[PDB]
Amino acid sequence: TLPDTVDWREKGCVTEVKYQGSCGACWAFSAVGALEGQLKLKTGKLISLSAQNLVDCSNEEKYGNKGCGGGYMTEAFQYIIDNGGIEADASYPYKAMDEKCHYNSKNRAATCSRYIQLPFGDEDALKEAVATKGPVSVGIDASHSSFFFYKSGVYDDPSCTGNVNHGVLVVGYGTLDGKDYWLVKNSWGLNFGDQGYIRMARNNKNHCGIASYCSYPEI
Ligand SMILES: *C(=N)CNC(=O)[C@@H]1C[C@@H](S(=O)(=O)c2ccccc2)C[C@H]1C(=O)N1CCOCC1
Repeated sequence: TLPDTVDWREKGCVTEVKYQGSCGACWAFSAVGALEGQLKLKTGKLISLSAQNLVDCSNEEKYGNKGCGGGYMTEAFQYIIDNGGIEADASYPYKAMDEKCHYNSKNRAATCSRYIQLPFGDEDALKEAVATKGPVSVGIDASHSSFFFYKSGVYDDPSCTGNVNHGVLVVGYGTLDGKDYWLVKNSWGLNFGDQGYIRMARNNKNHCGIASYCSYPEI
């Protein structure tokens, strides 16, 4: 049986909530968050990895990422594979701007060997990954004003669609007052949601397309 409740924060696998600013780098934060979880599970050490490294160095047609113009978590993972590593946020800090790539292999802090995508729209498969693998990068439809009015409980706006536009991190799941949810880490600072987190409806027919583009890296 899978556990009825999972929270990777309680296992020390989730870093502090970040603030992406005006730069559309949610995809890079999602990607590093997933890798951070893996790095902790492999090494026992929890370290913020460099979203800026992704923004600066994967901004090319090769990857189809566009720095602050947006990108894809799986292509971030591919960049890390191709590049042989990624720096920590400490040596490559977040500027919220597209800049020249200055990755340096001597500050490598994590690697990626491969990544895994889950089947489109499969909430059961996302539950399994989250319970057995770690935090999972997902795309959601976060285009509705209600997403940002949310403060507590479980977000289940009927205006939500399956057309995803933002990368976030699922760090757990459970059931709150009878409503199944996904525990989502965003990258809009602590004043977003509930200290940077939002519970989104789970098992409601792929609500906000949360199960539509799920991935996680393997160290
Ligand atoms: C975040 N702050 C800005 N949004 C993005 O970067 C999104 C995230 C991904 S997705 O997860 O929404 C997605 C969409 C479609 C198929 C698979 C995943 C897409 C990305 C985005 O807006 N773009 C559009 C411009 O080109 C780069 C990707």
